[PDB]
Amino acid sequence: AQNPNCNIMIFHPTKEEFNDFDKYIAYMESQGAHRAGLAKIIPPKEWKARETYDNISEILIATPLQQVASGRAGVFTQYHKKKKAMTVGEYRHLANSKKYQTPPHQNFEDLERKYWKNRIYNSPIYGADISGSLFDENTKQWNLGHLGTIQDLLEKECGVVIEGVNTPYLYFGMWKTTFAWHTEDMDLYSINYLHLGEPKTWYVVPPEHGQRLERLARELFPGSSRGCGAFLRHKVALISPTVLKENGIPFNRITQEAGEFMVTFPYGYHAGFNHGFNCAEAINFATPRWIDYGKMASQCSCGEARVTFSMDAFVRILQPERYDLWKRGQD
Ligand SMILES: O=C(O)CNC(=O)C(=O)O
Ligand SMILES: [Mg+2]
Ligand code: NI
Ligand SMILES: [Zn+2]
Repeated sequence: AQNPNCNIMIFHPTKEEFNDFDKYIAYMESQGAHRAGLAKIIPPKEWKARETYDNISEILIATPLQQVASGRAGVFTQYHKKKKAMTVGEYRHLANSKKYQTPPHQNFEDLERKYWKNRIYNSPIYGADISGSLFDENTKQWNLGHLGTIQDLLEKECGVVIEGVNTPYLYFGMWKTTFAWHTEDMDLYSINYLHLGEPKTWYVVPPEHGQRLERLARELFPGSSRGCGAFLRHKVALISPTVLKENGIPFNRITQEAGEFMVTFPYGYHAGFNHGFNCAEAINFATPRWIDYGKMASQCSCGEARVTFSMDAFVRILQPERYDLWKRGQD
């Protein structure tokens, strides 16, 4: 078995190997990359996502989210308070302000220490989940707006045509902006490109050990667990690496820098934080190997998780027994 310790693997494809996206995901899996739940892909030196980022300031962040924490430094939840709209140029200025800017630090490990010590005492503002793309239309390789759709994959594998669409999302971050522990909708893959700015630190649990994280989460968030049998679908719970290590949960960590892709694999729980002002683009995708994960994915039906239009078909076709209850939670 390849990669039996479930380490995060880093790949350096050549420009020739960068042509065929599906083929390269399958290659990475042949080497055991999925066992980690996360892989890094460094693009060939010839590649670029677009020519410059000099003209992005007028993008609108319609609903910036202030991420307010509750709990203790290593075990906390966050809620999202909606703020008034602002442009990316306005948000960048805010991120660089004395109130929100990255503190002085020695290296990524010192900054990680500072994040876990101090995150809860601040409420950073995240420009998350903005439909759109920063890839140039002429970028033909690993263009996250030109991927094969999940609806087409399900139709190719299973023979059933379904409604729905699959488009990318932009994320504008600042110091301490946080992504809570989660897997993707329907335990899909994700791919995330860090277009510009400061790094993003990731934590990930191997897919084979995801249920260990779920059991710890039920223990640490006992009210939430009584409320919902899949409450990590709410995307609000944080657990620090120190707490994971104290509880014997297998995990890994890595820092993504601008110009790098990350892929999350089906049922790979992940969480993390931004180091400072940045912009990422991400989208879900599927492969044939996903189908079995999609069939087994947990679902939130309590009403909290509320998701896209396109998840309806995935539940309806892959999980017909669960459909009626899940749809009630959507309505
Ligand atoms: O970058 C973020 O805030 C969160 N991204 C992801 O969870 C992802 O790409 O799957
Ligand atoms: Mg602009
Ligand atoms: Ni994710
Ligand atoms: Zn729920």
